[PDB]
Amino acid sequence: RIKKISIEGNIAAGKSTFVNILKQLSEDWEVVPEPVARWSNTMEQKNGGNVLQMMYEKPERWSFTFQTYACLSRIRAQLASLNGKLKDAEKPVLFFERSVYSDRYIFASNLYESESMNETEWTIYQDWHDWMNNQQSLELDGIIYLQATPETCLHRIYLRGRNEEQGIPLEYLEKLHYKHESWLLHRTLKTNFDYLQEVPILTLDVNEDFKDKYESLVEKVKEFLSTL
Amino acid sequence: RIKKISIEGNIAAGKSTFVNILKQLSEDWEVVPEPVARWSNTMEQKNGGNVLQMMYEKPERWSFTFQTYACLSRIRAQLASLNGKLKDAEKPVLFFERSVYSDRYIFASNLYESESMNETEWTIYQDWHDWMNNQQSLELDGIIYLQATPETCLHRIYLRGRNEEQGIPLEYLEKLHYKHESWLLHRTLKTNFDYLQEVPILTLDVNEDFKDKYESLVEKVKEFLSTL
Ligand SMILES: CCCN(c1nc(-c2nc(N)cc(N)n2)cs1)c1cc(-c2ccc(S(=O)(=O)N3CCN(C)CC3)c(OC)c2)ccc1C
Ligand SMILES: CCCN(c1nc(-c2nc(N)cc(N)n2)cs1)c1cc(-c2ccc(S(=O)(=O)N3CCN(C)CC3)c(OC)c2)ccc1C
Ligand SMILES: O=c1ccn([C@@H]2O[C@H](COP(=O)(O)OP(=O)(O)O)[C@@H](O)[C@H]2O)c(=O)[nH]1
Ligand SMILES: O=c1ccn([C@@H]2O[C@H](COP(=O)(O)OP(=O)(O)O)[C@@H](O)[C@H]2O)c(=O)[nH]1
Ligand code: NA
Ligand code: NA
Repeated sequence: RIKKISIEGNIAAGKSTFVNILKQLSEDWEVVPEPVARWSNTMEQKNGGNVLQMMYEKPERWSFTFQTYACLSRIRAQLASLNGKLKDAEKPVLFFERSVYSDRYIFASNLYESESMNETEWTIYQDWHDWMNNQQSLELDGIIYLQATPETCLHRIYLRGRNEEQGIPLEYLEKLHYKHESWLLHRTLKTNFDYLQEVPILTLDVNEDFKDKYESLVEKVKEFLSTL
Repeated sequence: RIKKISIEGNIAAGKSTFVNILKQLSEDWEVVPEPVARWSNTMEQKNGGNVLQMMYEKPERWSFTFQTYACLSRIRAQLASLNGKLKDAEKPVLFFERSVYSDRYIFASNLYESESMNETEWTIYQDWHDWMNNQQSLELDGIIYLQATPETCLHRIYLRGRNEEQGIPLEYLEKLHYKHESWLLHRTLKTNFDYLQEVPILTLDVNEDFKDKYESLVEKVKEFLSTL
């Protein structure tokens, strides 16, 4: 039975970096990169790049369209890996770059909060999400929270160098940080997914650069996985 | 095994009228009214009435949002009936008021054609539709096409008396009529659903009022059903 682990964290915390480290360390370990992340570098990539660029121009027009396609794209990619990969593995683990929960409780929620979605768009989105999900095989065995300060993440957006992201303000990162702390550290965040309240969470501090020095982080991952 | 039959036809052809006749004639016969039709008279009804009113104001803003929610609402309602009803029936038949195919090939397609959706919205919508569907138990055993002239349908919009519909122009009805003829009479319409090319279709002329005189129509339904 494939273990499903979500890697969660703020923008430019180092999730893609970490996930690309993990995938190389075991034949039993596979990754589902986040669709939105792939659109930031096929018909979905063409759709995704258009909707991302339009979002940057007019978030209040495109937020509902972007969020629905981002989440659909994620479910399709996660289900494809779950059904396609790790069939011969001894201790199969599939690492998701973020989850359907971060789609809704971090990003979509923040866009609603910024009035980039109106109430009808936000209620349709949650109804769609509740339905699109409660049809199942994507429920998580655990979450790994890559915890970085907003300033770390701001600095890492500058390091990564995507033109469209250089205007992202610290205040946005602080807002998303607060949301991640409520959800994954304090577990104050109420979701519509009862099992998430009890899902094990491994929090890793990634303020220190780990690209050349990640063995301690991986050791904590291997320990966490053995507990599941 | 429940037989799934779609009732298809132009606006105000008499589908709701016909379906409400059928449901009363047999304990083995159930109906799934069309969500949009219910929104034209719960959280989905609240969402639906808002998005319908916004569509009437600004179709080029709301077409993608409306079409996705209308189709999701339809799938949810059709799956609920399929899983809930006709469990003790001898010859169970579930009559759908329209289908996921009319959502996409009649309405959404026409909104794309009117530039009420841009290419990205239309390509996201078709991707979503292709995916949302190709996950199955809703495939049709047959279609009943209630064929009325545009003028019949225009006259019936006036009879029904919904304020927001009284401005619907004949040209709109002619466009949707042409689409229904291509799909269900000529079968010139190419879809992404191979089985539809071979699905049996019963075409009923409903230009003559049938509310008090429908026995001949029902006889044709019972004959058609016996062939499936
Ligand atoms: C790198 C971030 C990309 N980005 C986004 N991504 C996601 C996302 N969603 C997923 N489901 C997954 C996933 N991976 N990502 C959602 S939105 C994005 C963000 C903004 C944006 C930034 C900041 C502010 S604000 O709060 O600072 N703002 C206050 C108001 N005033 C007037 C303007 C300033 C914002 O406000 C509306 C929008 C604009 C576009 C884009 C693509
Ligand atoms: C009773 C019809 C309600 N109606 C609609 N319903 C559906 C629908 N979708 C389902 N998946 C299921 C389902 N049951 N129904 C889709 S849209 C609807 C239609 C219009 C509308 C009417 C006509 C024209 S036009 O082509 O005449 N037009 C040319 C351009 N110029 C400038 C203006 C005139 C139109 O154009 C953009 C839009 C506006 C709102 C609404 C809710
Ligand atoms: O320990 C790290 C982690 C990340 N980065 C850089 O920080 C940026 C953001 O990382 P990533 O793209 O993995 O962030 P994500 O958005 O996927 O969390 C990239 O330029 C990385 O190369 C780094 O230099 N050291
Ligand atoms: O044989 C008929 C069929 C329909 N109608 C009227 O035509 C309108 C449209 O019918 P319905 O709402 O069933 O149309 P749909 O939009 O469901 O095809 C309603 O006012 C019906 O009462 C009628 O008078 N006689
Ligand atoms: Na691997
Ligand atoms: Na009945």
